[PDB]
Amino acid sequence: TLNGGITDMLTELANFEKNVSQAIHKYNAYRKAASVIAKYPHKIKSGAEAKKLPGVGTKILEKIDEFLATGKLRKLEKIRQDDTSSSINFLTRVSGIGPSAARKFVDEGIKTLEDLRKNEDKLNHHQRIGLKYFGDFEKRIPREEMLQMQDIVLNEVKKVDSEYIATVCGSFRRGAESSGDMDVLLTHPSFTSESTKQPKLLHQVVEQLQKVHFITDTLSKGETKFMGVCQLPSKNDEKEYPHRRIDIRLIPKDQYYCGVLYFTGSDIFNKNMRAHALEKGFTINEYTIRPLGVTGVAGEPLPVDSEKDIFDYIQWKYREPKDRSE
DNA sequence: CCGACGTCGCATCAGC
DNA sequence: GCTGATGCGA
DNA sequence: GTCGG
Ligand SMILES: Nc1ccn([C@H]2C[C@H](O)[C@@H](COP(=O)(O)OP(=O)(O)OP(=O)(O)O)O2)c(=O)n1
Ligand SMILES: Nc1ccn([C@H]2C[C@H](O)[C@@H](COP(=O)(O)O)O2)c(=O)n1
Ligand SMILES: [Cl-]
Ligand SMILES: [Cl-]
Ligand SMILES: [Mg+2]
Ligand SMILES: [Mg+2]
Ligand code: NA
Ligand code: NA
Ligand code: NA
Repeated sequence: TLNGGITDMLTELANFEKNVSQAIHKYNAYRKAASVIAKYPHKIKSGAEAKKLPGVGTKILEKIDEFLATGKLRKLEKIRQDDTSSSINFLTRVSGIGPSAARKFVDEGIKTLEDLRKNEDKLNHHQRIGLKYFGDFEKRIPREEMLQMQDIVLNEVKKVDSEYIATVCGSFRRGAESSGDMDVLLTHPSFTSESTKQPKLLHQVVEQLQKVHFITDTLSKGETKFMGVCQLPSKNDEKEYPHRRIDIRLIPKDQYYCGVLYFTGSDIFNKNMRAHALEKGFTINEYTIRPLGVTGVAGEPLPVDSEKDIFDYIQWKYREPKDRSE
């Protein structure tokens, strides 16, 4: 990519601020700047050129000038040398280990993959599965495998109840040639914003996917959100496929458009779009778009009959999913 | 300057 | 048990 | 760390 050196540097700084500094707004700020630079269609020649972009300020402009001149950032070169920062950054790569647990583990002398495997009984369930599949979860999924997985989930969901609709969202719906995981939005006419006429709607689907050995593990599970692990079947004498992360979100059927907007993302796109809604006097979540009175209090949900209706309310031209990869 | 920064589901814990 | 943070995640 | 009133 045109400015990959810069965007990698800013991403590394973002991860430092999240995992080590525990400064979520600096993390979001660095990621917003990396994102706007990533889509900028010129090779950046100076910090001042970058500072014209929204989300790039004085400090990041100075880092860009240092990086352009020397190929590196002294602030990062030092962070890379700090053992405590290095340990925390590694531990947070395990699903279920966040910044707080990573610093506590380091305090307790658990700092390496070997240390984690020796101390399984100090991990909660989520973290224990994250460790089991540590290597697998850092591999990406070719779109060809995403298509095979789509076929399994959609056909198995149909076998439970033909009135279910499952929609693969996330980076897949944005047309990516590879995905970090699989994200599945689920609806059923029994579950609306007005009533739940049938229990176990998510459970029935998860159970079926476990029974055909597609879902292999569970990280967390409630009435509307499943977070877990899945795996494609391999043929005779084939090496097994990597285990993959899968998220399933059951959304009230009448709120599908807000749900699919949320679950298509990207995460940075949603933050930018929701922030723009706020400036326009609206609030968006995965269920509704609601006005804000002078109150600052959300009003009643507005009618939504398409994804584009949501963009229209906030005076944005419609963006196809493939153009939301921020 | 300085308050705001997207929004919410599930797991875990503390305090009653 | 319930409720309200807090952590971690989408 | 950046933005906007
Ligand atoms: N902090 C976050 C994280 C995620 N999401 C949303 C939008 C995402 O696109 C979606 C799925 O989360 P993923 O982490 O799976 O992100 P992607 O599917 O977009 O990318 P990847 O290829 O890494 O899975 O849920 C969000 O709104 N806010
Ligand atoms: N998971 C899904 C996907 C689509 N739908 C509905 C919402 C729309 O009325 C209709 C249009 O589908 P599509 O967006 O795939 O064109 O399908 C649903 O209820 N649940
Ligand atoms: Cl909707
Ligand atoms: Cl709502
Ligand atoms: Mg995904
Ligand atoms: Mg603002
Ligand atoms: Na700027
Ligand atoms: Na983690
Ligand atoms: Na996901």
